[PDB]
Amino acid sequence: EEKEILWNEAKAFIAACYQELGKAAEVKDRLADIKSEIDLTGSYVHTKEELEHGAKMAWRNSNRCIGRLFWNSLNVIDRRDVRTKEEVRDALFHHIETATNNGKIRPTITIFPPEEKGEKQVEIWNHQLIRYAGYESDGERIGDPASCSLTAACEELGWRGERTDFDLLPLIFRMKGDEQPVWYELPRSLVIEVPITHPDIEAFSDLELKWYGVPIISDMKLEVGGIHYNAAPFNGWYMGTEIGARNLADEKRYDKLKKVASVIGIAADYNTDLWKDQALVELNKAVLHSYKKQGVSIVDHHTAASQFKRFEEQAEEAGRKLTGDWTWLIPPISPAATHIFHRSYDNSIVKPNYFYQDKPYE
Amino acid sequence: EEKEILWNEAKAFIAACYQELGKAAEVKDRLADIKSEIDLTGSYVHTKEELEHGAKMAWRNSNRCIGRLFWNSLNVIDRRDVRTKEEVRDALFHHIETATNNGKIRPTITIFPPEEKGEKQVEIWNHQLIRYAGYESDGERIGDPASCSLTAACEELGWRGERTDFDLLPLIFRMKGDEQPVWYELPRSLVIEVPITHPDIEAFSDLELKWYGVPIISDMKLEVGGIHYNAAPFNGWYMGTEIGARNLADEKRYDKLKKVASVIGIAADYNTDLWKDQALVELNKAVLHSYKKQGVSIVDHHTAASQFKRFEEQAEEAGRKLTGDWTWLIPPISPAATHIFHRSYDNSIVKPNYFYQDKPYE
Ligand code: HEM
Ligand code: HEM
Ligand SMILES: Nc1cccc(CNCc2cccc(OCc3ccc4ccc(N)nc4c3)c2)n1
Ligand SMILES: Nc1cccc(CNCc2cccc(OCc3ccc4ccc(N)nc4c3)c2)n1
Ligand SMILES: [Cl-]
Ligand SMILES: [Cl-]
Repeated sequence: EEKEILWNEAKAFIAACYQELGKAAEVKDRLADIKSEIDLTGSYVHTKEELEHGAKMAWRNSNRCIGRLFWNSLNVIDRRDVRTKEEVRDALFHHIETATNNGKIRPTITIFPPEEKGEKQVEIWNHQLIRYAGYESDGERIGDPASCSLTAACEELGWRGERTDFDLLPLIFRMKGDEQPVWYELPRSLVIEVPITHPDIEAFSDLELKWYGVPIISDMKLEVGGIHYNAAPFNGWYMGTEIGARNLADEKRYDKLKKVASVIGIAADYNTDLWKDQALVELNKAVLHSYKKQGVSIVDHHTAASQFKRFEEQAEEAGRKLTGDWTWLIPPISPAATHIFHRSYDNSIVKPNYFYQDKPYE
Repeated sequence: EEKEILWNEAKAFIAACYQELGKAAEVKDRLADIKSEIDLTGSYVHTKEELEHGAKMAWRNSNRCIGRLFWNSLNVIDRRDVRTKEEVRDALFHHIETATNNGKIRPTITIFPPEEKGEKQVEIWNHQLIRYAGYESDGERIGDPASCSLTAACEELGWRGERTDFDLLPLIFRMKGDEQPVWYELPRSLVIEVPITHPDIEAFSDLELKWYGVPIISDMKLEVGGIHYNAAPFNGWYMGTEIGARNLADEKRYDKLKKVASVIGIAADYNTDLWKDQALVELNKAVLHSYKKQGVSIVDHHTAASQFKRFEEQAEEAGRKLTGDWTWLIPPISPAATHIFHRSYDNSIVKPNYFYQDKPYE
């Protein structure tokens, strides 16, 4: 009766999907062909139209995402035809290149073959396609601590990092039938990076900070109508606070706040001086300034929250129930200066959606 | 069987309360006297010891409170003996004076007679004993908009505000048997106020901002062992962000951020400049600096979060389950710079506790 889950989800997804596309008359013929298809083969195949709209629905349903205003303009690349490692690798390369778009990031998702009967066809190990290695031994911490386990796994497979603070991890993924993943160094010409400078404080460049242009989340499962697309990397553009308030500020990541305090010329001695708060603002100002100056898409949390308010209004005008996760939608800098903080949201889980899945490493 | 709720709550409260006080042998005799007392009279009376510890438990159980480390040092004033308006008024005056303590705020609660059989003995109308009036007519907004309905109610009763931005509301409460509340002007010698200056920026005084020293929450119901103390005003000291990030910053309160931006010499034109963020930090620095300089107790959100971490550790060392409301415990300035943001909390409701109750006005 594992088959029955799939028939139930397909009924719910096709009905809602064809309704939004003005194809409601076709739902009944398409469901019959679907019902025959699972009886015979155990699964069914989405049309390009269903797959595209389902990926957009999944984004629209992501309770934790503040950028959902633009769900309908998601650029869906259908790569369910890939069978080899070189095709996986080149499709990932292509995703980076087309999503990057010389700095004007296009929200893009590349969709690989789904799980057949729980068996993955392609298993991506990267958390993001572009992200820095992290090392910790002999008391020395180098790079991004969030990447330490993946970096250790990559170096079991013959890869070796330069041990800078910004080593690019290679693409790492495993094919069905293979016992071990393969890895491929990223072509540096494809990866845009942004040096972090400050608009007013020339000494900020002494910190030698940088970040990559495009966050491409590559380890979540896209679930559309009972079909599990475990390999479906997607990207938007950064909200500035993700870099300035978390990646570069967490003690547990790059932990730069105390160095930021020094170069902006304030003491880091007393809690009552709010030096962490002041450093966070100047760092976050630097990130936004630096991405703008290089021509790489980014959004500040105020503009992002205004956009999300329009998403809330678009939802009701459309008759669609709104779902959201208050604890993730508030930004980590001045959350009470956004409207999100002052209302409530139903955190109900609606499908299609993106979901966590177990890491193939530890 | 309304009586049965009360017997059940008394069993749970007395058992837990006598256990913590090392009086576990006495629980059984005390419960018998209690059980006789409700059968005969319909209710029971707490000892000073039970009332004191129950008020402390209620504070320890307040999921939304970050200052719970100090729950056991709460100063409990037992005023269940009051019968007249003058005694209510003088006990409220006394609370202000003793909680203020010339600026070294003592966390204090004054406990008035409880509800008898749903009938309140004293009904306090103030949200806080000390707070500013708010006016809005003919497009003009004056004072604190949060106080507009209460201020309108006070002026129906013969009170008239000066229409400054910082009119002190009078004490306003109703006695059992009376159709209308009485009101009493606060003696200004009892109310400490703090002018807001900035440690570095002399022009900040041009804003002419101030706040009162002691927040004394006066409209919550203390529930201890089935006894409902609807009139039980309490105070701690402010966390700085309550004044700097909410009272003075909300568009919906004093809405000062745009004026703060001007006097600290930054433009308020572009979201990407993070001018709201920068103004929030300087305003919050000014509040902490001003309270310190005057000698009025206050805590910054970093120190407060460190204290709450000790509360978490004290809880487990004591074998007590910890409850908390993540959405209220994170501070509204740099929440991700505190440990609270990076963990989860069980928001379960445990009694004794403090609860909302309907306003007697609208
Ligand atoms: C267009 C620009 C986008 C922006 C600015 C944006 C912004 C964000 C932010 C700030 C978060 C929270 C991260 C944090 O709190 O640290 C988030 C979460 C999320 N976003 Fe978006 N997003 C965008 C596009 C997308 C796209 C294209 C998708 C997928 C198609 C997506 C799906 C999600 C999901 C699934 C989460 C939650 C992941 C998790 O629970 O860990 N977003 N988004
Ligand atoms: C000693 C200093 C204290 C500090 C610094 C403190 C801090 C706070 C803060 C910051 C809040 C949240 C307000 C907001 O998010 O805007 C809060 C909520 C609360 N505190 Fe405390 N607190 C203190 C003492 C007390 C005392 C003495 C009591 C009662 C005996 C108490 C009971 C509560 C309750 C019941 C709430 C939640 C009220 C609601 O839901 O609206 N606190 N506290
Ligand atoms: N807020 C909050 C609130 C509470 C806790 C956290 C944890 N916080 C760090 C974190 C951990 C894991 C994932 C993550 O993010 C994922 C993600 C997915 C898609 C995105 C698309 C665009 C974009 N710009 N970012 C995205 C981030 C964050 N965070
Ligand atoms: N965080 C958060 C998170 C979400 C929403 C809010 C709403 N926010 C404003 C607000 C409204 C009502 C009450 C309130 O506070 C009550 C209170 C009670 C006791 C205190 C004791 C000491 C102290 N220093 N403050 C206290 C405040 C806030 N807030
Ligand atoms: Cl990231
Ligand atoms: Cl307040």
